[PDB]
Amino acid sequence: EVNSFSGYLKLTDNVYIKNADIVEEAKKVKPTVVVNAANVYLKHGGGVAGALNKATNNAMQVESDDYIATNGPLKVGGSCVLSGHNLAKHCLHVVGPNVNKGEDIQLLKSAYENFNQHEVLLAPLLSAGIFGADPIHSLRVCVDTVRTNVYLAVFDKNLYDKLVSSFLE
Ligand SMILES: CNC(=O)c1cccc(-c2cc3c(N[C@H](c4ccc5c(c4)S(=O)(=O)CCC5)C(C)C)ncnc3[nH]2)c1
Repeated sequence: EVNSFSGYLKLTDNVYIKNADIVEEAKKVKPTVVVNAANVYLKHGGGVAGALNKATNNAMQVESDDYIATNGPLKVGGSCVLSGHNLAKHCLHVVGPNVNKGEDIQLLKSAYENFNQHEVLLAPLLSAGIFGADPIHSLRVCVDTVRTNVYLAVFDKNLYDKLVSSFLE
């Protein structure tokens, strides 16, 4: 079966959310697109990006280095489409701003706008965790910006509960 997402909670007509590890979701669903929470040189050194790359046994990193060699780095707020390897048909590498490193939070809207080029996506909550954005704010930007069908996997039950309670106020 195609894009067989299970156990999500529908927030809006096109945004769904689950307490889950995006890696485990990608292995089980094999979505058309999985979003990586990338940086501009596509160096998948830790967190979500490191986990997705490890699940490909480093194939994603080798492919990413080849892309950067030919094309140069991405911009903050930008994206590129590469192979999804064993995780998906395609991986959409999206660079959200890292506000812990001084990048402008306004670029989070630009980052989510990249999702609109794909009908269905499995994605993490952009710029959350160690990128330093307020995760409640990131969910609001996602809801207001994404118009295609997005399935958010958030790997922390405490944060999941806080996000759902915020959405339902
Ligand atoms: C097999 N699994 C692993 O090897 C593994 C190991 C180690 C980690 C994971 C893993 C983490 C994680 C996740 N974290 C969220 C999150 C969202 C966005 C960003 C980050 C973190 S960041 O990496 O800190 C910076 C980039 C933006 C947290 C809860 C807010 N959300 C979904 N799926 C996840 N998976 C799997």
